[PDB]
Amino acid sequence: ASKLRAVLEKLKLSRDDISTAAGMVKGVVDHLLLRLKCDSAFRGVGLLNTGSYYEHVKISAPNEFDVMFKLEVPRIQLEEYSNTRAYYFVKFKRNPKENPLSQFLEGEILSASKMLSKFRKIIKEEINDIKDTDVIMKRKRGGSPAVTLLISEKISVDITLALESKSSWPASTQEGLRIQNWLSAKVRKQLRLKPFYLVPKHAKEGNGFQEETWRLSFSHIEKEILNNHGKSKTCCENKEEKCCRKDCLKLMKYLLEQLKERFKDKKHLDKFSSYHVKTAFFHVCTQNPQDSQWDRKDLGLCFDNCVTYFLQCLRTEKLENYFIPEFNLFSSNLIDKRSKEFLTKQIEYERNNEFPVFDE
Ligand SMILES: Nc1ncnc2c1ncn2[C@@H]1O[C@H](COP(=O)(O)OP(=O)(O)OP(=O)(O)O)[C@@H](O)[C@H]1O
Ligand SMILES: Nc1ccc(-c2cc(Cl)c(Cl)c3[nH]c4c(c23)CN(C(=O)CO)CC4)cn1
Ligand SMILES: [Mg+2]
Ligand SMILES: [Mg+2]
Ligand SMILES: [Zn+2]
Repeated sequence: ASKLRAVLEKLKLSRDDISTAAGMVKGVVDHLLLRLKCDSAFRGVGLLNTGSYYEHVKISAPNEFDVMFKLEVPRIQLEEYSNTRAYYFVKFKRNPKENPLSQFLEGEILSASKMLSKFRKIIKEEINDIKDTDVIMKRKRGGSPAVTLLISEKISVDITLALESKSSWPASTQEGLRIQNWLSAKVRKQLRLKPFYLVPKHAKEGNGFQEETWRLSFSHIEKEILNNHGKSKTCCENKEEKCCRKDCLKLMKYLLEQLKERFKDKKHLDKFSSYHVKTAFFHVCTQNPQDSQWDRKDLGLCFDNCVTYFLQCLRTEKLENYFIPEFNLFSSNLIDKRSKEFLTKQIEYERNNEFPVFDE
């Protein structure tokens, strides 16, 4: 309770850090957008800010930003890849007008690897010409859909090409976004009338990938739900309606980062990400729909509700994608049994002992 409040104070971002960091990102992102808008393929490219900074749940330091460079793609037709629910081939319908994206077609299929390789090539050419800002491209590992840049040896930015489709959401999402009892059926209907996005992350095929495939993304809806998160339309707009939803997500994020640090010696928790705690947090919001279940004075119990549900996901080896229910973030194809059992034991110990990982 009071220990958690002190943790949240420590996690607060400094306004001086926010300002200098955003300015460095803006300088790079703006320069990259200008160049890309000169290419015919990436002509109508547009900025879409996503991830924890723009959801206001980034913790500790503003040193990681996520942006999508969305491309409006009309007349788009999807073909699910091998029942994976999240990965798709992209096609166009009947060539009614000739395409800007025709150079990336492998037959009738729009190749994600071709589009991403050219996107990456342009950004690489551009970063070694920026206004005396030190910018370096990093390719981690894990098949990220992003081009990752390090600015001033300090600030990471993920730049993700994303196709924008204004069509109805794919059938695999029909039972997802279960917000009806929390944010209302009205809101769910309005949200599902919004575009969805496809990012160039490929389905796995042995040692390699299906290099034409794309993956569904609802990162923009995640931001909208986090920034408009109450049952009451005035949640967090006045002194009588201060909930602790965002504080709970922040604490979950910090719990995971701290444990990943304490297990750096064998990198046992390497496969776990903040997106796992984010997804579990959205499910707890569905389970606890009332703002009164997130009262600021109940921070300790609400965080406990969050921790217990995440443990249950670990122990049952099931964490459903909030938008695609049959996509299991915790399947053995993605995270091994040993890793999940390991994190369960640690979170179990931390909970039973009032989170010593949070002591100063
Ligand atoms: N496994 C995934 N499935 C679907 N979307 C993902 C996945 N991993 C990341 N994302 C999307 O990418 C965005 C940026 O991811 P990132 O790893 O930067 O985490 P984040 O939410 O920004 O939190 P933080 O950066 O503070 O760890 C996420 O908000 C999420 O929308
Ligand atoms: N700006 C954005 C937003 C959404 C996505 C993204 C989308 C989908 Cl669908 C999946 Cl499966 C994704 N996996 C990862 C990302 C991602 C992005 N990513 C990181 O941000 C690491 O910090 C790597 C891991 C990408 N960039
Ligand atoms: Mg991020
Ligand atoms: Mg990121
Ligand atoms: Zn609120």
